[PDB]
Amino acid sequence: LKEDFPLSHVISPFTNQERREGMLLNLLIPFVLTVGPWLEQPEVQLLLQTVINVLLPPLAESTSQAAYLALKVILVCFERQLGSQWYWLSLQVKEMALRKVGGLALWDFLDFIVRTRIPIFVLLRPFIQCKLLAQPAENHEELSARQHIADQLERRFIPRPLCKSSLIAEFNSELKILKEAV
Repeated sequence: LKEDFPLSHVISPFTNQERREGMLLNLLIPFVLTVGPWLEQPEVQLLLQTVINVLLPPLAESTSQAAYLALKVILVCFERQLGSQWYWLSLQVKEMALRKVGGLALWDFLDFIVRTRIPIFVLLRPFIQCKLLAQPAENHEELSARQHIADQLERRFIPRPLCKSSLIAEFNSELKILKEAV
């Protein structure tokens, strides 16, 4: 029942900041993982909007990490149908780093993007090199892996995983790790 029971109903009552960390961790990630049922465009739109809302409110480290995981999984799974609007997302990811939402998981997300270099990378490659290296980089734990990303996209051979199936293994492993983290 797509028309009568859209996904919006089950996600609406738990948007309020009461326990949305747990909701996002163990109600949405498994949903997309196990159906990644051919979802229709509008429900995908609603889902993506809801997830990205947490990242960029119209704050805690754990909830931000779970938000990043939700965005990553949604992004990698729906690569066939979401890509109709890459530009749109590619703009809402600039403010992401502009205002520095999330302490350290931001760099993890960006390095993952570089590694897999899903189509969004074709738009972020210029913005992630000239205006992100030259910009002042304060010396602390944030820069521990910075050189790693810097070198990653320079010339390294890129052994992409054959299929999403290979990546889903690491996804599930880190999902479990985050589950015990809570």
